Amino acid sequence: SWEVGCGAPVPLVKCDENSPYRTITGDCNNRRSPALGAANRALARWLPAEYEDGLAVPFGWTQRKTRNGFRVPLAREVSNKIVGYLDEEGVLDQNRSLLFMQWGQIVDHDLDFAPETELGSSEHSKVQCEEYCIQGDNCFPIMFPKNDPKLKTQGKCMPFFRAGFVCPTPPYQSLARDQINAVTSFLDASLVYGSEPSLASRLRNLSSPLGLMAVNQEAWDHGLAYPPFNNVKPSPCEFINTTAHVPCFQAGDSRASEQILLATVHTLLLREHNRLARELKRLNPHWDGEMLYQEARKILGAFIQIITFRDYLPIVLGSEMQKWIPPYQGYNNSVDPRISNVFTFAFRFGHMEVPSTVSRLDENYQPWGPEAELPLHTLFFNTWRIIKDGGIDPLVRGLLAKKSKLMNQNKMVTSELRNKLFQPTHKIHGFDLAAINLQRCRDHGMPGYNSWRGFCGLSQPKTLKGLQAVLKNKILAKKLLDLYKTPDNIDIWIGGNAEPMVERGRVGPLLACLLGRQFQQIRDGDRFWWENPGVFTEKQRDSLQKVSFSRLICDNTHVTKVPLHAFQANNYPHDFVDCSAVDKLDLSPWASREN
Ligand code: HEM
Ligand SMILES: *[C@@H]1O[C@H](CO)[C@@H](O[C@@H]2O[C@H](CO)[C@@H](O)[C@H](O)[C@H]2NC(C)=O)[C@H](O)[C@H]1NC(C)=O
Ligand SMILES: *[C@@H]1O[C@H](CO)[C@@H](O)[C@H](O)[C@H]1NC(C)=O
Ligand SMILES: *[C@@H]1O[C@H](CO)[C@@H](O)[C@H](O)[C@H]1NC(C)=O
Ligand SMILES: *[C@@H]1O[C@H](CO)[C@@H](O)[C@H](O)[C@H]1NC(C)=O
Ligand SMILES: O=N[O-]
Ligand SMILES: [Ca+2]
Ligand code: NA
Ligand code: NA
Repeated sequence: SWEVGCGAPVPLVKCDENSPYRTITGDCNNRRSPALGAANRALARWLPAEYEDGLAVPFGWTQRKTRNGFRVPLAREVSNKIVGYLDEEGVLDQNRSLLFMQWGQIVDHDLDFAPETELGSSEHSKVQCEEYCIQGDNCFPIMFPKNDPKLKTQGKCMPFFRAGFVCPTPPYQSLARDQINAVTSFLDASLVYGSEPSLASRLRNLSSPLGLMAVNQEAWDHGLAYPPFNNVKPSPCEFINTTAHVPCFQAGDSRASEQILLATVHTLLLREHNRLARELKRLNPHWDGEMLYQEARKILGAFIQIITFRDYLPIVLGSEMQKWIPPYQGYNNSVDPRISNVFTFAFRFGHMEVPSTVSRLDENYQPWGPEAELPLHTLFFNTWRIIKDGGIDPLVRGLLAKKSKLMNQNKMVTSELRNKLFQPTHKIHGFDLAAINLQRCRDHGMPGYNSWRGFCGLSQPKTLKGLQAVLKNKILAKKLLDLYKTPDNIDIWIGGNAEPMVERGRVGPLLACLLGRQFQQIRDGDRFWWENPGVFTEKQRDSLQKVSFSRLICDNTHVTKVPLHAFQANNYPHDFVDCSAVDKLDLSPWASREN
């Protein structure tokens, strides 16, 4: 590094070296370096940051500053020319359920968050950014190109605030700026429990010694729990329907209500903790609240790791799974567990897997009611459609029986995200997630497409003809090179996602390498990885081996018809069985005769 020891929140970290449980922060996982993978630290840099000043200024900031002798294109122009499409017909993934998309977003939220600069206080600064489109300090607005329809309806820009960074802010260091990871790098259910002590405590039911998570007191789903409401104002979930007045959920991760299927899977996970905490209390009436909370927590962390490494990563990485994530050979304390800055963009492949609609299905997997299918844009920050329109069950059936979107070089990101995104504090369904992704690549100082190709041992196309061959597409390579005059300048998010998918996978060679390395490291560099000797007993592991998403549904909803392989495209009733035919988590090996 340029100057080490610039980590302000490094201290106040006590390591009980015999504790059988993870910290909330992720401190004390690595014994020799105890901050490694802990929250509220710098994202790791796999390659030096690239900024137009070599330190923090993002490419695209200064009109008269080139990248490699060319102007970088406007993020929104890249979005309009390359990313957008009109026809949703034929865009669905014939072999991935909608759950495939949704598990991706859940795993992402466990691993990484780079919060926008902390400028919540009411200020003319928001006005200078949103109203006047003035680029300065944290405001780095997404300017509309000529002939952008949004010019006619929304003004000259979309507001965009720079990501927060480590080390004091105005006293910025002379090392290049590093954005923060606000959650734990470990795959540890931090999205359920939180990554900070305050929130972890607020989420818990301390009113009784049962090791329960707090549940909603104002609303229930046929006797099953909802998460508590976030009772701080203003609330974006209230803002999208001021008649319903249904706030956002409060969970371990601040983004839990961003869309209704994310809030859905959070509700399943919360329910599973309290189900585990109740069953643990029955098997061990002696155990106190703290031990019931910790033991349920450790079980839920192991469930998330198994679904992710056994069911999810193999059908993302396809042929490349074995090359980057070979069979576990145990905990390696030399491995860096930190999430990389580049991974936070590589894992944004899910955005091209989001389809244009969400469905509510009844017990026969037929349309639930007469508004059963809803445009996705109406479901950002939407809790009221869960609380007041049928609970979780209909949305869970949609997750099983509907398909993910397939990424397509011609049809990359649905207009529901590309033109109609709602951002809290922006009060309009008018934002562009693709343009935001590209602006954020530049904000975070990302090296370009060919730097990452090099990193991954892959060819670095220099010509139109070279880029055609790597993308296997003539027209997409021409459109990219018309905006970015050299492949060296292509932003990693659009470059990575433009590559044709590997055999049996859903990402191309570059993303398979960036994702594969990151997931290898979070497994190998985790002292509390479930399969690491000593973390669980052998008998605990033979039990954990039989977890499944279908089982999580069976145990936490009144859905009684599930598929055996919940990530593949499943149709009702042919691919569906009764819950009785799905393996159970045998909790008999957590029976502690402790006398
Ligand atoms: C309807 C579904 C989804 C919505 C509405 C959504 C929305 C967003 C938004 C608004 C951001 C922040 C953009 C920024 O300011 O830079 C974001 C970031 C991100 N999204 Fe998505 N997304 C969705 C699905 C997914 C999926 C399916 C995945 C993965 C499979 C994913 C992975 C990510 C990641 C990794 C980030 C960066 C998180 C970080 O800060 O470290 N998203 N998403
Ligand atoms: C705001 O949410 C309300 C409250 O759920 C929605 O209305 C319910 O929805 C329809 C009427 O449009 C009926 O099926 C229910 O009987 C309504 N209940 C109440 C209290 O009115 C309303 O549609 C939502 N509005 C918007 C603009 O999203
Ligand atoms: C906490 O647990 C008690 C006893 O089980 C229950 O009655 C109460 O509603 C719970 N509180 C919250 C906020 O979840
Ligand atoms: C542990 O990780 C280091 C880091 O590069 C690696 O070189 C080494 O071979 C690994 N050893 C074991 C036994 O896992
Ligand atoms: C569908 O995907 C699964 C993995 O989820 C795979 O084993 C199966 O062969 C695929 N089926 C088809 C028809 O492509
Ligand atoms: O999940 N996005 O805020
Ligand atoms: Ca985590
Ligand atoms: Na809090
Ligand atoms: Na969000």
